[PDB]
Amino acid sequence: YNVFPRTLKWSKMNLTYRIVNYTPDMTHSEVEKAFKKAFKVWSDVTPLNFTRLHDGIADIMISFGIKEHGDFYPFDGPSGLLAHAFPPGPNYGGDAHFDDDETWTSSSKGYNLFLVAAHEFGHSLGLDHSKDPGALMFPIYTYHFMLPDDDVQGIQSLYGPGDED
Amino acid sequence: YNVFPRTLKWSKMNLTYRIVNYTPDMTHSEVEKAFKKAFKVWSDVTPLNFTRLHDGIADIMISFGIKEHGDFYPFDGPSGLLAHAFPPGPNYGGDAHFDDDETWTSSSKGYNLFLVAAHEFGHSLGLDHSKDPGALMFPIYTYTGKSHFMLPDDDVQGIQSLYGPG
Ligand SMILES: C[C@]1(CS(=O)(=O)N2CCN(c3ncc(OCc4cccc(C#N)c4)cn3)CC2)NC(=O)NC1=O
Ligand SMILES: C[C@]1(CS(=O)(=O)N2CCN(c3ncc(OCc4cccc(C#N)c4)cn3)CC2)NC(=O)NC1=O
Ligand SMILES: [Ca+2]
Ligand SMILES: [Ca+2]
Ligand SMILES: [Ca+2]
Ligand SMILES: [Ca+2]
Ligand code: NA
Ligand code: NA
Ligand SMILES: [Zn+2]
Ligand SMILES: [Zn+2]
Ligand SMILES: [Zn+2]
Ligand SMILES: [Zn+2]
Repeated sequence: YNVFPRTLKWSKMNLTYRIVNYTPDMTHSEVEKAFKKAFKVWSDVTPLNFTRLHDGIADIMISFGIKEHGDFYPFDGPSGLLAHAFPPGPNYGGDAHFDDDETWTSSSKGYNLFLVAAHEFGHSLGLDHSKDPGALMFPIYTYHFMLPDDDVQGIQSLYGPGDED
Repeated sequence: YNVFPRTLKWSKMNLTYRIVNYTPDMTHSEVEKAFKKAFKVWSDVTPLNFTRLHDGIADIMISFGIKEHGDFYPFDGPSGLLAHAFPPGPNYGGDAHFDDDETWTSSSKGYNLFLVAAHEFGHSLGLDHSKDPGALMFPIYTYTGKSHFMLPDDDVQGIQSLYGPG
């Protein structure tokens, strides 16, 4: 027999993601670079591996959308809600949605897609919010990034450290 | 930091369920009898007790639906996904949804409701799938053709590992 796991997490270390569509604000390359970097934040401190799928069903389906876009968490136009992601699980579990009424950037302007995506993928992997004000998972946006210690401690609690050197 | 915490077992032994609606395929009496029996499988070998509520909120809300039916885990028409249930917890936790594009039966012409429900309630109580090929929680539907169902030992051991014996 098997009882359900203690915590919500992926039962496998090899995870796929798919960029379903793209924002007007950045090139395909810029969007791809930002998400690859944001996944690397987490894979660097765990045994998790992330591979991009161009089509088909991936574990973490990424999309840009506005207002009602197919779930119980409609977006709200510019500012306010920037994005959201669902905890590990089947179907919409793990998926990350970005509000395309925001201006997404690879820089300090608008909202940095990398930074917001890194926070989102924290959710996709099983982290909720932190009370550590320096944490990536501290639910307030601010802008060489290094994953703060609270976030490392949190993610490793779920997946272990993987290779430590 | 915080993780998403998972209620590994119900912290109370007395649980409620509500049959929110009913399949076209069986009488109300047949459906009530199937679910009652499905709960009895688990209460027979633990201290868990199940009470039926007719109105309002219950721990385990039972409903029949098709396609997209309120949780964004849509059903898929005849065959394939037959049903699903949520692990223990508040709100959706414990609830069991049955795809009414399936033919549900008291006997063998379609999917036996009692059998699938017993599996579902295993999930509602905190059991994942077993690798024991004879287990109720082994994820392939089979039908013995026997009037009596005996909960396989693997499932007994599993459920007892959370709630203990009766
Ligand atoms: C519900 C909501 C609202 S939301 O859509 O408004 N939301 C998303 C993005 N989020 C955020 N993103 C990046 C952050 O990094 C902080 C940081 C740490 C260290 C260095 C640097 C640097 N340099 C930055 C922090 N918080 C703010 C909250 N959506 C959701 O997914 N969570 C939610 O709270
Ligand atoms: C995801 C899915 C798919 S599903 O909807 O297709 N699914 C439900 C039902 N399930 C099943 N139900 C009854 C069983 O009893 C076995 C048994 C043992 C001993 C004697 C007799 C006898 N007589 C029977 C076995 N497996 C098969 C898988 N949904 C879900 O809740 N789990 C899932 O795998
Ligand atoms: Ca997913
Ligand atoms: Ca917004
Ligand atoms: Ca419930
Ligand atoms: Ca089906
Ligand atoms: Na935009
Ligand atoms: Na039916
Ligand atoms: Zn969404
Ligand atoms: Zn967040
Ligand atoms: Zn459902
Ligand atoms: Zn199952």
